[PDB]
Amino acid sequence: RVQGRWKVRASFFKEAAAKEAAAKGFAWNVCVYRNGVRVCHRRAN
Repeated sequence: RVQGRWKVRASFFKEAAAKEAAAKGFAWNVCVYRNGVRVCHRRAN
C-alpha cells in the first residue's frame, strides 16, 4: 500500500511556488509530541 500521510508533502511541492508567505513564518513550526503534548517551536529561518 502507498501512504498519503506524508505524500501530501510531496504533492504540495508543486504548490510550494506560492511560498511567498512560507518564506518566513508559515509552516516553519517544529511540532512534536513532547510528553504527550503537541508542542511547536519556530525553525531558525
